[PDB]
Amino acid sequence: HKSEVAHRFKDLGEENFKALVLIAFAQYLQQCPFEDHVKLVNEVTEFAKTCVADESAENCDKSLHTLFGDKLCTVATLRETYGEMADCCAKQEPERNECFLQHKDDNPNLPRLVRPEVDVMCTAFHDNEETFLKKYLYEIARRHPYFYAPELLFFAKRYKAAFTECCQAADKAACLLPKLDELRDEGKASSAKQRLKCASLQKFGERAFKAWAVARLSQRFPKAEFAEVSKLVTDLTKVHTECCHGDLLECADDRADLAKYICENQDSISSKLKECCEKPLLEKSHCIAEVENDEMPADLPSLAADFVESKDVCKNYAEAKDVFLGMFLYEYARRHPDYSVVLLLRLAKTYETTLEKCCAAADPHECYAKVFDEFKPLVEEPQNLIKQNCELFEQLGEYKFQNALLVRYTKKVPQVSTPTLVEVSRNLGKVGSKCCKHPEAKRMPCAEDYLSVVLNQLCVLHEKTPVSDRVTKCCTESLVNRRPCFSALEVDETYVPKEFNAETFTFHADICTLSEKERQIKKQTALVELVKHKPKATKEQLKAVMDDFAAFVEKCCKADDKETCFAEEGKKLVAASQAALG
Ligand SMILES: CC(=O)C[C@H](c1ccccc1)c1c(O)c2ccccc2oc1=O
Ligand SMILES: CCCCCCCCCCCCCC(=O)O
Ligand SMILES: CCCCCCCCCCCCCC(=O)O
Ligand SMILES: CCCCCCCCCCCCCC(=O)O
Ligand SMILES: CCCCCCCCCCCCCC(=O)O
Ligand SMILES: CCCCCCCCCCCCCC(=O)O
Ligand SMILES: CCCCCCCCCCCCCC(=O)O
Repeated sequence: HKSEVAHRFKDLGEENFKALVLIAFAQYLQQCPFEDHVKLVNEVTEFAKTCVADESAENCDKSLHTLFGDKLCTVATLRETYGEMADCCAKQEPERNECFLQHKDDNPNLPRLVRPEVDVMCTAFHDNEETFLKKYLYEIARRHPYFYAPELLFFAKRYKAAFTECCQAADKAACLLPKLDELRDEGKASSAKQRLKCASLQKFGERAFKAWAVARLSQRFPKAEFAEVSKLVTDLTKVHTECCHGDLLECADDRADLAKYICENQDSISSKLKECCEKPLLEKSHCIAEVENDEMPADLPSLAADFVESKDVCKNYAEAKDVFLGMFLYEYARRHPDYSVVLLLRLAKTYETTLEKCCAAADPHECYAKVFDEFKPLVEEPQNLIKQNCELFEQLGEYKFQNALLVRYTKKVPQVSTPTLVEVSRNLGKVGSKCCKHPEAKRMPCAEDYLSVVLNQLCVLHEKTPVSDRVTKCCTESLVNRRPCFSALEVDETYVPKEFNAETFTFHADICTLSEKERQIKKQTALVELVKHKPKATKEQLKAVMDDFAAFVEKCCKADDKETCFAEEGKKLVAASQAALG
């Protein structure tokens, strides 16, 4: 139209508009105080109301970037607090915004956000609901400069909902706490996937990304024509390139147009897009990106017809390699919603290696005639891992299951830091209780989703303070061999056991007076240290000690003079245990 703000204000709503503007400013001016951002918000909202009333009013013709950039340069302490960034204000708009993007500190040094007591939170919420939500919308956004703004809004509303429901509940904490812990994890996971998708698009390039997308989109929209999926994969590539660059406005419009395109062609893509297409602007694309897989056509041919048997396969492949390979993916992915995306990529990659060496020899048709038998071991490997590990988790519980993984991984990379091992294992455990809950049909996709962030988390840490070549190998390998590389790690035969430290195995009464989470972590910590000291301990020998300890604790956290029990009996435990572990 004639006025951008006016238009955005109208099909967004005053409430949503003010929240997004706050997020946007908090993501650039990460150092300014809350009271300051609220003022800017009010000022931009007022200005916006002016344009809604009269599209010809002053400045209402200016573009969003221009308007956004002029207000940013308004801040007086800009140069004194942000330094270089202030020199951005000296350039012509096109470069000005580009300049601002370059200075968006992805990770500032702000104190960790501490969760206050349920009672102080609930009371604050009742006293002033609005500033309570905005204050935290602000604290989160400033710490996560690249989190796509609208999604952050979606999390804000889920937090408001948890307070509404829980602050009225009889037992506040039993209600609110678990919901908040739930929100945090999903929030941190969403943030990790976002950063990951951008990282991958930079390291491995466009082709790899497009392949991941074709597979993913084909499972989702199995009824769509290949030309339709290619079309969407193309736009999705543009969309994420821009969104990764960090330009919110640019990102938002590309996503909007795409969401618009999909809904208008709704019948030619998926039947399950009905709901999502009914929702308002702000929510369309979010919904679509999360929609359930549609049902695959009941009448689908065998892949071997067009990709193995049919002579002249090499003719179609040489005609246009990636297109053909893309069609392979499309066809294979839409018949297998139960496969993880990387598995599909492994299959596609195997096919490529085959067609490459087979199309350059005597009788092609017979060289690549087998290929589908190449897939079997590839498909079964992740499947066996899934059932083996889920069975085990059903036997032991989440906690005792975490302990098993703990012993297994400490033995494979004893060089890693204990607190790192404890965290990684605990998270591997969660993926276990989250995913083993699903029918075998939705398991592999479930693990892939969660395992991808945990493995990326693991790598980043390790990147900071490297400790094992093996870990570095897997972490720098192709994103398709990442998990398989960690799966292939074997017990470290080299490792020289840590020498005994009396303290490391000394326990007091505090452990009795602690919470579940903290008790476990205390126990789990001693367990990693144990294995590092005697890495040759048998699952049996080890289980023997864990049983004595299990009791030992009990005996002392139920005995009169606890101070000495943990000291007299502790002497015994440690001494005996060492005797049994040689
Ligand atoms: C994590 C996801 O599976 C999101 C999905 C996707 C598919 C292929 C490559 C990357 C991401 C996805 C979107 O990011 C999206 C954004 C705007 C509009 C529609 C969208 O649809 C989608 O399926
Ligand atoms: C999350 C975006 C919306 C802001 C509302 C958050 C309100 C809950 C406050 C708790 C946040 C502290 C994070 C944590 O759980 O450790
Ligand atoms: C438009 C179609 C583009 C898709 C290209 C298909 C390529 C399949 C190869 C598998 C990719 C594995 C990733 C990699 O090795 O880089
Ligand atoms: C200075 C004007 C600030 C305007 C704030 C940006 C507008 C956000 C619109 C996002 C629309 C949702 C699109 C989508 O992701 O599906
Ligand atoms: C499923 C819960 C158990 C936790 C252990 C994860 C086991 C799944 C491993 C398979 C990973 C699928 C991704 C891939 O294809 O490599
Ligand atoms: C904290 C560093 C220790 C590294 C632990 C490796 C993480 C294991 C992830 C691989 C999951 C597949 C399960 C398996 O095959 O073992
Ligand atoms: C040689 C030192 C002997 C002491 C060993 C301490 C035992 C550490 C493992 C504790 C974990 C037990 C598992 C549990 O019951 O939760």
